[PDB]
Order: sequence, then structure tokens, then C-alpha cells
Amino acid sequence: EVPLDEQCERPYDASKWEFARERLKLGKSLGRGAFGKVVQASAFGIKKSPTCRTVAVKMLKEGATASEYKALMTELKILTHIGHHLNVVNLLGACTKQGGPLMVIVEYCKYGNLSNYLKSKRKEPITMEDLISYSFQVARGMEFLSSRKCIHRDLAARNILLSENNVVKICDFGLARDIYKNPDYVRKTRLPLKWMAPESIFDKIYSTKSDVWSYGVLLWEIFSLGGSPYPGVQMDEDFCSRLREGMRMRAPEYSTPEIYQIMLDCWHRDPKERPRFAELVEKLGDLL
Ligand SMILES: O=C(Nc1ccc(Cl)cc1)c1ccccc1NCc1ccncc1
Ligand SMILES: [Cl-]
Repeated sequence: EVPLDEQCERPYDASKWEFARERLKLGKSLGRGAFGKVVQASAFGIKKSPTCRTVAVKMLKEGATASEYKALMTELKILTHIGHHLNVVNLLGACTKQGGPLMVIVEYCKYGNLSNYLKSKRKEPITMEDLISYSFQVARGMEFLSSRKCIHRDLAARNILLSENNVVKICDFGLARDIYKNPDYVRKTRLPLKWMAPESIFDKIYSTKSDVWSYGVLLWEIFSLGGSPYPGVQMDEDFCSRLREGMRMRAPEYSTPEIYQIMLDCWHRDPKERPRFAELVEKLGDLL
């Protein structure tokens, strides 16, 4: 019944994750929010390995209050009781010394997000097999998250990061996403409207079945080679009523009838009747 994040106020295992702040050299920025940032760092000894590694580190900005501290502490807890999984950004350790700055350390994804990457081809030539691979990996990563009672709530290509070997990883910049600027978030709070299921928009209801909707838009994002959803549409009270009225996007340019079919399934009015992430993995498995 209880989503993972609200359930994560009821056990941190420093025994396992605590990592000395002296072992980090903090470096260039990767993302600034209002009260949070992510920076690149080099860690010596992460995971009990006396080697040297590049990691990404999320941490509070000045101006941040105890609220954001609690938020980042909830993110850490979540990342600790997850796994991890090839297609999710993996936790590597944390700094939590009382008195010291909170820092969440995860694996570094060298090639940025997937939207930008596909746009960079919209250095090798991209193929249909590639697009399907990425779609399948994200679906695999979401089947993992779902099965952990974890609702993402902002799934979209800007939140899929590209690692080595063509592996893609689900992340969330969270407090470190700049959202004042990004036109992907509209004042309603500012929300990723274009990626949200109708029931989330209207009743403020979120669930794995609403992540599936967003996964649908994500697929549109991928098979348009990093295009933005509902292109040429503005975002007002009217954009909704339509959306709640069977109104959907047309197939993107590099998609297949078969793959379009899949987005439409994800965009069913009734959430109870959108596919589970398990069937998405199988369908696409079948196309690989
Ligand atoms: O994505 C992050 N956390 C997150 C939160 C929720 C979920 Cl489902 C998956 C991951 C995150 C956690 C700590 C530090 C950086 C982070 N993300 C952005 C980053 C940028 C570069 N390479 C890896 C991640
Ligand atoms: Cl560690």
C-alpha cells in the first residue's frame, strides 16, 4: 500500500554506506537547483576498493532548510533499500556525519542525458536497434523500481542518463534540477505537465500506472530522436480538458506502427488498463 519514499521514515546502515568526506575531491558542477546541486567528484576507496573513481555527488546549497535536508535524507534512504540495478543510477556511499554536509554519492554517467544525446544525432551513427535497446533498458529499470514500491514521478528523457557500453540509467536530479528556467515545468508549484497522466494532473494522484503514462511520452521522446512532447501546443487549462478527452500525440518520425501502438497503450484514459512495466519489458524484448 505504502510507496517506498513515505515508507522510508521507519534505518540507515552507515556500517555499509558511510564514506569519509576526506576521500572526496569535489569538482565541476553537473546541475543546480534552488536548494540543491550535483557536482562531479573523484573518490578514493569507494566500496572498500583502494582505487580511484569518478562519482557524482548530490548535496544541499546554502539557502536550503531542514525540509530539503529531510528530502535528501529520504532520497538516500530510498537509494539504499533499492538494489541496485544495471539500469538505475547506483548508490556508492554517503556522508552523514552529524555536523557535516549531507552528500549522496552515486555512479557517474559520462554522456549526459538521453534527450540531448539523441538530439546530437537528430561518435557513431544511431540505429533503430539502438533506440529499442534504450526503450527496453528503461522499461527494465522501471520494472525494478515498481517492484520496490517506488513511484518515480518525473520520468522523462532528461532523467535518463547514458553511461558506458550503451547502458542507460534512470536517475532523478531532484533538488538539483533547475526548474525556474526549464520550460519543461509549468506553474500550476511547477510541474512536468507534458509527461503527466490526467489523473495526476487533476486529482494529484500518482502511481506506477502514472509512471507508465510518462514512459509513454518518454518513448515518443526517444523515437523522435530527442524531440519535445506536444510540439506547437501551449500549456493552459485547455491543454488538459483535451488530454482528458482522448487527445493524444501522433506517432513520432522514427517510430514503427508497432511501437506507436505501445505508447497508446501507456496513454489509456483508465490507469488500471495501461500495461504493467513487466509487459513492456516483454514486448520490447520481443523487438530487440
Ligand atoms: O539520480 C540520482 N538519484 C536518484 C533518485 C531516485 C532514483 Cl529512482 C534514481 C536516482 C542522483 C543521486 C545522487 C547524486 C546524483 C544523482 N543524479 C544525477 C547524476 C548525474 C551524473 N551521473 C549520475 C547521476
Ligand atoms: Cl563505501
